[PDB]
Parts: sequence; C-alpha cells; structure tokens
Amino acid sequence: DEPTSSTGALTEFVKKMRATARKLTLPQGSRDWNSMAVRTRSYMEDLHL
Amino acid sequence: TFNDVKTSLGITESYDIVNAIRNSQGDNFKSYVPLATANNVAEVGAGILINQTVQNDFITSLVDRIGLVVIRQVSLNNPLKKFKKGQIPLGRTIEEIYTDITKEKQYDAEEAEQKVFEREMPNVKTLFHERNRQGFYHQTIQDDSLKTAFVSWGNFESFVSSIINAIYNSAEVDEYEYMKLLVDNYYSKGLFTTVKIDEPTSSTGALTEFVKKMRATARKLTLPQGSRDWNSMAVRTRSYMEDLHLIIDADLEAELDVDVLAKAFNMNRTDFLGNVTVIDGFASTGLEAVLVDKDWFMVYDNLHKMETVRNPRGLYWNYYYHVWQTLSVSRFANAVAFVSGDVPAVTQVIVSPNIAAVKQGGQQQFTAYVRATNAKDHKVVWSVEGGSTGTAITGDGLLSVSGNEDNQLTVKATVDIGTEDKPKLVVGEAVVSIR
Amino acid sequence: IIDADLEAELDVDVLAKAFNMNRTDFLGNVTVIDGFASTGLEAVLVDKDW
Amino acid sequence: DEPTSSTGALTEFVKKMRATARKLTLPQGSRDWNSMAVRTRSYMEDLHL
Repeated sequence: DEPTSSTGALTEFVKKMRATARKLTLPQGSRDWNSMAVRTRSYMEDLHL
Repeated sequence: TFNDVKTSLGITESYDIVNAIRNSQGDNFKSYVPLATANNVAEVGAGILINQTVQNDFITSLVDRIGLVVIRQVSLNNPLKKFKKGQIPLGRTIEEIYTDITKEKQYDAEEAEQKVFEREMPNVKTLFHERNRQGFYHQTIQDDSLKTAFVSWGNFESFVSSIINAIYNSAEVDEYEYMKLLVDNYYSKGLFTTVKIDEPTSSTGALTEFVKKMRATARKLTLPQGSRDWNSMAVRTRSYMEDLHLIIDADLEAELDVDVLAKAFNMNRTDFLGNVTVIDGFASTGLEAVLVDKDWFMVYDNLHKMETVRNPRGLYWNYYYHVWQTLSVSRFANAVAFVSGDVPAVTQVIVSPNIAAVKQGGQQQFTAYVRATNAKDHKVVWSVEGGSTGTAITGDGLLSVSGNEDNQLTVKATVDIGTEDKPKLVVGEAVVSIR
Repeated sequence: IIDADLEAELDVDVLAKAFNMNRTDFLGNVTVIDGFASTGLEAVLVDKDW
Repeated sequence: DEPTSSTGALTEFVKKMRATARKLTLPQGSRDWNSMAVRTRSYMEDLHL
C-alpha cells in the first residue's frame, strides 16, 4: 500500500515482508518466488533486503 | 536446434526500460543516462534461456565459448521429520492400548451380600495401524549421452550426483506432503475437535480471538483432571504443555509478531503455548490451525532402499529409491482443529464400547459423545440393526439383546442436524458379537 | 475458580498491553478449570470455607 | 512543511531529517547536497546539525 501515505502501511509492509522471508526459507522448499518456477530454498543469512 | 530465438522468450514486460531511460525527462531513470552499455546490459540482464550461438565480435567466424559452468545444488528437508516415531524392520500392524477409567457404583451391603464375585471388565480401547506408504522414486541417467554436454569430469560428475541428490530431495518433500495429508485426511473425516473461529488475518480482532482460543485450548488440554473432549476415541486423558504442537503457518506468525508481540510489552501473555512449527498452510477449507500432541503422529519407517540397474542396450542407469513407511494417527492423542468459515453443527458422534460381545439374551451399555461445535442441545437417537425380534436398544445407550439373537449387531447413535426438509444427521457406531 | 476460556481473556487482552499487571490481575487465588455445566457460568469466587 | 495527510504530522520532519542525513552518507556519494553539484560523500561523525 505504499508506506509513505499512511501509518499502518508500514506495518503491513513489514508483515508481508517478514512472512515472505519466512516462506523463502522453509526447509521443504518451494516453487514460488522465482522466475524459473523451480523448487528451491534459501537461508536468512543468504537473504538480502 | 532452435530458430527464432528471441531473447525475451518468457518475458512479460511491465515497461520498456530501454525507452524509459532513453526518454528520461529528469525523472528517476536519469541516473542511467551516464551509462554506456546499459542497453546491452539490460538486453540480457536476466540471463537467457535458449542459448544462441554467439560469434566473436572481432573475428566473427571465430565463435565465443562457455567459460564457466555453475551447477547449483539445493537441499530440501522435511520439517515434520521431528515427529517420526521410529522404524519397524518387520511385522506390519501397530497396536495401541489405552486403558480408560470407570464408573463408580453405589454402596449397598445388601446387594454385596450376593454379588461379591461379580466381575467387571476394564474399559480398554485399542487402535491399529497399517503400513501405508510404499512408493518409490525413479531417475534415469544416460551417462554416456551426457558426456557431450561437458568438458570436464568435475562438472560432469557433480551434475550426475546432483540428480541423485534430487531423488533424496524428492523423498523429503513428499514425506512432508504426506504428513500434511494425514492432517487434512483426519480432518476430512471429522476426527478433530473443531474450534470454530472467526477468520484470522482479516482483522486484528479475529487474530486476537484466535490467540485467546488457542491459549485457552492449550490450557484445557493439559489440565490434571484430564478430558475426553479432544479425542476421537473419547478417552479421558491429559497432555503436557511441552508435548503440544501447534502447527499454523508463516502468514500467521508474521501477524503475531507484528500486530501482537511488538505491541504488548508482556509477550508471554499472548505467546502461543507449547511448541509452534509453521508450515505452508493446510488445504482443508478453513483449516487454519492444528494443535496436537507430539504422539498424534504415528510415523514409522518401513523401508529405505536404493537399487540400480543399467540398460545395456540403452546405455543408462535406472535408480529406484524405495520409501515405505507407516503413516497414521493416534486417536488417543489430543487433537484440535481451528477452523474458519462454517462448520457442521455436529462433526462426530463417538459411540463407546466399539467392540462388544454380549452374551445372547444379555445387554450392553453404550455411551456416546456428540462433538457439537456449538452450545445447542443435540438429542441422540439410538438404533439397532442387523438383529431380530426382541433385540433393541431402549435409548440412552442400553442395548437389550434377545435370547434368540444370533446376528452380529450394529448399534447406532443418530444426531439430527437441520430441519425435516431434507434433514441431515451424524451416526455414531459400535458393534456387538453374539456369544 | 475460573474457566480456562475466561482466564485466557484476561491473559491475552489485559495482562498483555499493561505495564502494571498487578493492577489488573485477579484478586485472591486463581484455579483454572475446564469449565462449568450450566449456561452462562464463567467463574466462581468463594471463600476457602465454602 | 507538508508531511501529508494520515497521522504522520509529528515525525514528518524527523523522517526527512534522518533520511537526508543518511543520503549524504551513501557510499557511492551523490550530487545534490552541495552547491557545486559535485559527487561527494559525508560521514556521520563529520555531520553537524
């Protein structure tokens, strides 16, 4: 919702972002979040924002 | 072996960045104007899919080569592995025995006079499990034809090993998936005690209500006096807080952290009780969360073998990784579902002494536990079938078997749902052997 | 003596979001139970001699 | 002067102040922070307010 517009948008940003970050590191892997639609998995220390 | 190899094969542009830069009016693309090879960088910024042969810019007839090959490897692992109970090397069926508690009797020495040796069996319930998964993974490696795609053994070899690694990853992924299947399965059969919840996420009020219901439930599950209300077997039992596992998912824990834990100061008063292990959600409609005992997961290994065979004629290897295992659920373990949306008025009628052996002409008491999802009253209609004249249930669970009975009996506990205009119902059931 | 459900209401909504929990806690002792039969009964406060 | 509507108008200057201060310390060192329009770079310990 574009943070700089209304407070709370930041909190929604944070939610979405943190949730996504979690998803990106789930042990079993996932086939989302990449342009090759391949199943993969990352690590938080290997993940940059 | 392809023609018309456009560089943007799978591209769905949102905008033409080249023209965006080209037409910068002092807007935010102006910082790329100082760049010189930006257009070329952009052209293949995301890499390419179909390799197109590229000739050397100086010689032209001389062709440019692949200078580096990077083989990437991912390790996938089953989160739920921690719930694996063990390994069964032989034999098939697994049996659980749960000795339940009993009904006290009113004191009366006048009856005791004659009933000293009256005997009474313990309320013991049992549950069986069978080996279920027996799948395998199949990969083919044409390791002679593959030689043409490499120029070194390091690359060739590591590639091959990657394929095998993929087999193991496959196993981990699917094992995980099967365990989720058990949850959705058990749910689909109406075997969880359903906590109806307002849909979480949609509001912080809903989220909060969810949390309250969660902690309250977790509390109930561990109370000393025990409870029958969390078991499909309706046995009274007790869980330990450290043995409770709440699954939920990443979406939910994010909201918990952001809306609740950052804004609270006394975190422990809102934290989820027991252990929490997020996953990728559940597929059952509305199944938002599952709270179960660590011993709910009846999971045992039965077989893990990789065998191979080469096809002379075809010059290739087949890899067969067999994975057998017992995947089940203990109905003696406490199990709770948090379900959004609408649920049935009653999800399950549990009739007790499932297996009886009434002496012909005798009788048997059947209790019943109606898993209501609400505070409404639900009268139970008892019914007996498969028997003959004089065999009937009086209601309130008392089965009266006729002296001439000889057929296996079915005892039912019907709970009506809705109006008589195509009324619905749930049937609990127990069976009786006639001695 | 309190139904776990009510206990949680306090816990989550009130004890959290407070700097001085001692101004919101329940007076007397608290014994959490599975609940009570009879519509509307949430918690019971009694003297030890009850 | 104008933070924008939606709460905000209590930290609007705080955010701009801190943001700007960070911009002057970006490693790549931008222009637009000095009257000579030169690429340059400041350090937090060298900034004064």
